[PDB]
Amino acid sequence: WRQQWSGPGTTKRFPETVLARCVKYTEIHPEMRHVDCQSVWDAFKGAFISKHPCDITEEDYQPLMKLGTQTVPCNKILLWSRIKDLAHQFTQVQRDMFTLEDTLLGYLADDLTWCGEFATSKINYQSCPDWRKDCSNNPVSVFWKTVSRRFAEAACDVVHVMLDGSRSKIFDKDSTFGSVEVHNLQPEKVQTLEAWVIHGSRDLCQDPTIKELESIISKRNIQFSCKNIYRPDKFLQCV
Ligand SMILES: Cc1cc(NCc2c(Cl)ccc(Cl)c2Cl)c2cc(F)cc(C(N)=O)c2n1
Ligand SMILES: *[C@H]1O[C@H](COP(=O)(O)O)[C@@H](O)[C@H]1O
Repeated sequence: WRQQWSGPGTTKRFPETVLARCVKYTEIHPEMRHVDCQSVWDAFKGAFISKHPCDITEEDYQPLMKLGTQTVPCNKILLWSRIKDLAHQFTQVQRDMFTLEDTLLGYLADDLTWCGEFATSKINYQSCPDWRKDCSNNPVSVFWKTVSRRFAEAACDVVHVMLDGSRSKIFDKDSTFGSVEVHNLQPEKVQTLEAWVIHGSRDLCQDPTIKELESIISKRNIQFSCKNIYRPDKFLQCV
């Protein structure tokens, strides 16, 4: 008998991949040059192997968190929601700005799936828990929750956030941003959350869910700002 989850399994070559990503990142970001990637992988693995893939906690990821400590300039943070492809394109241009995935820990896991199983050191390449159908506390979900929190707490000055203007929910309170990030911005260091709405011809800052974002933020004594981005590709140049 082998247990079958609703979600897709661990990505093939996942151990080999994460390790290789760590080696590459260290090579190209000179300040990380002396990070031990085998120790980093071992701490990643350590967080989820031999554990039921539904009893994962944030503490499990702390050994890895500590190894992948990176405090980027907090005034240079770019958050995003659902519209990740464009946000990375952006930081591949501006290049002083940072999304989570341009940090080591996020770079290591972006687009990847992993999970283990109780009591053995094996990795499940056949399936992993679905956040909806099976478990909210899986290894992937707990990973992003944990780093999303630390990332957003770090932030300062003006934090900019990208949102998708073709979605029915421009701001989703149940997304990683609406659920974890927004609530961890510190009023001490963050003055403004500036929202960018990307039109994938009318003013989408008026939107109800944007107005709802304005409420969450306003109640943290942080100022809110919203700008339409009519022609997206034109923004990429005019930066
Ligand atoms: C696969 C994945 C999942 C991410 N977060 C899931 C999620 C949602 Cl949608 C809502 C609430 C919570 Cl607490 C959680 Cl954990 C996720 C989040 C990111 F910020 C980034 C990625 C990514 N780059 O792959 C991500 N991926
Ligand atoms: C933290 O979470 C957002 C992306 O998650 P969504 O579920 O909101 O797309 C990203 O900006 C990270 O900084």
